[PDB]
Amino acid sequence: QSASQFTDPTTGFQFTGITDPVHDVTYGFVFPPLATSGAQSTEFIGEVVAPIASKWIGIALGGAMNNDLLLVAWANGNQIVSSTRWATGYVQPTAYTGTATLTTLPETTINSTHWKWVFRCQGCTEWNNGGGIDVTSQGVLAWAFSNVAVDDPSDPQSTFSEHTDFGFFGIDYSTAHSANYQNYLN
Amino acid sequence: QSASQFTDPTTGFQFTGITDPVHDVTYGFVFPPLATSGAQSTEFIGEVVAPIASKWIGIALGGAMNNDLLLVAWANGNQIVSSTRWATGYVQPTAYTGTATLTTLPETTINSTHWKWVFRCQGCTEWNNGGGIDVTSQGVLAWAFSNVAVDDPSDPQSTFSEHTDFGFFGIDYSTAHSANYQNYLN
Ligand code: HEM
Ligand code: HEM
Ligand SMILES: *[C@@H]1O[C@H](CO)[C@@H](O[C@@H]2O[C@H](CO)[C@@H](O[C@@H]3O[C@H](CO)[C@@H](O)[C@H](O)[C@@H]3O)[C@H](O)[C@H]2NC(C)=O)[C@H](O)[C@H]1NC(C)=O
Ligand SMILES: *[C@@H]1O[C@H](CO)[C@@H](O[C@@H]2O[C@H](CO)[C@@H](O[C@@H]3O[C@H](CO)[C@@H](O)[C@H](O)[C@@H]3O)[C@H](O)[C@H]2NC(C)=O)[C@H](O)[C@H]1NC(C)=O
Repeated sequence: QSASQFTDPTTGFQFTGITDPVHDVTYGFVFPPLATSGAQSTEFIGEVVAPIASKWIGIALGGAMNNDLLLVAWANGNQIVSSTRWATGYVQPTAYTGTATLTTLPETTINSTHWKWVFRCQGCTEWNNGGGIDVTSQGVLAWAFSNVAVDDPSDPQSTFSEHTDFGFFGIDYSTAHSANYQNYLN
Repeated sequence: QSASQFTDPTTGFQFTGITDPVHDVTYGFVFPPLATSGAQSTEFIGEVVAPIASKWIGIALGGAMNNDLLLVAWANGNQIVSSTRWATGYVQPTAYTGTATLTTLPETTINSTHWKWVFRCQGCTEWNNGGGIDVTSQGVLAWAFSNVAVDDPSDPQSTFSEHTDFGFFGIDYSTAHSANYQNYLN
């Protein structure tokens, strides 16, 4: 599948991403302005907009399950629980051992039909194995879905069962940068 | 997703299609030679190679659930049960009333781990609603998956529940024809 640009109707944030029509989960990404005289930033802002039957969602930032930074999140009541994780094989991803900061932004909403996680991901484009994403080029992102609750929803490091679906989408990161990035943070 | 050309390693048939990595079902299509002179053929050969946990599979020949010819099939023991269907709104597709003949070809194989349905679809590029597929152009195909058994597996017109997954792929019909099509038939 292929990402495209879209606007959050509540916030007006402008993202690049997709809506999976099966689970009707929206995934959106936006990056700071491209630098020419300095190295690129290592942070980005993203969103997951998920129907409440979505019990956990994961994002694979390198487009595959293994050896890339993963983001995992779920609703637990009126709060999002989230974590940065990693998998070396096809088994339970565990806490990421590098430096990465996931911040839930206040635009994050939970209501009766959907949870909407809006986050800041710092240190998420370069990983502690030397891998990462190139925000000036084209890449692939992937997502994981489950409709089964995590084993212990109040724990960010909870274990859980294999996703019931997963998918991919191509993204041209060179088009996903925004001059309004700073304002989104504010 | 995008289709590519591949060869069936047992039969040697050359198909254009994809493998869905979630349910590990392969969808392949091959068309008779394009005509330079006159109307195109209205038939094609296809295959579904599915793990036996796949309880029913559907193919949407127009790339959508509604207003296009649908093919539905499942394993019932050591036989494939299949039918042509049509959907009026997002409800249980019913028997197609147009001109289309679905034939199970002798290459069809069912074993302990997979069912491989190889079929001939005559009259399937033009539908009795006046719609159809343009075999000289680029189009979209879709598939539907369930891991739950149909309500009556011995009935080709069995009712069944909503698919648990569905997906799409782009296909360049202009490169999906084969000079060996007639040999596939004999
Ligand atoms: C206990 C939890 C997990 C288990 C046991 C697991 C298991 C697996 C297995 C067996 C596959 C191969 C499926 C196929 O190709 O047929 C797979 C693929 C995949 N998994 Fe997971 N997974 C889990 C958690 C996660 C999480 C949390 C994410 C994302 C944050 C994820 C993302 C992926 C992706 C995107 C793929 C497809 C691409 C690939 O083959 O690398 N998985 N997983
Ligand atoms: C009793 C059986 C069925 C029911 C109740 C049903 C229901 C639905 C529903 C509600 C959707 C919309 C999903 C969404 O976008 O979230 C849909 C989508 C779709 N269905 Fe079905 N379906 C059934 C059988 C089939 C069959 C047999 C096929 C193919 C042979 C099929 C192909 C598709 C496809 C391709 C889509 C996505 C594209 C589009 O929205 O038309 N469905 N179905
Ligand atoms: C619970 O959260 C969800 C997700 O944010 C809310 O649904 C979203 O609500 C917005 C605002 O109405 C929808 O945007 C609107 O879209 C329509 C259709 O094009 C357009 O006519 C409006 O002008 C506006 O742009 C958005 O589509 C919708 N998203 C989803 C996934 O449902 C929902 O409203 C929240 N529930 C409550 C009770 O507040
Ligand atoms: C039941 O039928 C399925 C589908 O035909 C069998 O799986 C298929 O087995 C063939 C081998 O005859 C595989 O082709 C081989 O692939 C390997 C690796 O790519 C290659 O080295 C060989 O030269 C040959 O091309 C094919 O990949 C495989 N397809 C799938 C979807 O698994 C299955 O083995 C049969 N089961 C039993 C118990 O007979």
